[PDB]
Amino acid sequence: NAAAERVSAKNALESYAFNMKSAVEDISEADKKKVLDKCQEVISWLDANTLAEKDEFEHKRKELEQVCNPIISGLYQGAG
Amino acid sequence: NAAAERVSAKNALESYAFNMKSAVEDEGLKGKISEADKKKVLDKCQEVISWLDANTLAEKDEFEHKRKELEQVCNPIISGLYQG
Repeated sequence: NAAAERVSAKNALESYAFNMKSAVEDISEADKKKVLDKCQEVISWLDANTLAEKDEFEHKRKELEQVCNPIISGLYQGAG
Repeated sequence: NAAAERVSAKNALESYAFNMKSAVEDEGLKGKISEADKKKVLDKCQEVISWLDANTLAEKDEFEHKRKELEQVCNPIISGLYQG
C-alpha cells in the first residue's frame, strides 16, 4: 500500500546515505569528499523532507547512487 | 589537457563495462541477481564494448554519454546488491 511504499522508499534512501558515509570511511581523497558531501546533502535534505512523497525519495536516491556507486565499487578503474 | 581528459573518459567507460561484466558473471552472485537483471547487464556491457571497438578515437563527451547509458542500467543492480 501507499503508506508502505512511501516509507520503504524513505528507508532505502536513508540507509543508503548512512551506509555509504560509513563505507567510504573504511580510494582517492577528492572522491571520498565527493561521497561524503553528497551523503551529507541528502541527509540534510531528508531531515527537512521527512513527509515527502515516494517519488521525491526515489529521485534523491538516484542522484545519490549516481555519484556514490561508481566511486565505492572502483568500477571506473583498471583500463588505464 | 584535452587529450588526457578524453583518454580518462574512454578508460572509465572501458573499465566499467569489463568490470561489471565480470561482477555479474561471478558464480558467487547466483541467486543474488535475477536472471533478467543479469542478462540485461551483460547485453549492455557487450553493446558498449562493441561500440567502443568501433569508436576508439571518438570524442570525450561521446564516451561520457555512453558511460551514463551504461550506468542507468547498472546502478539499480549495484544499489540492489549493496542493499541486500
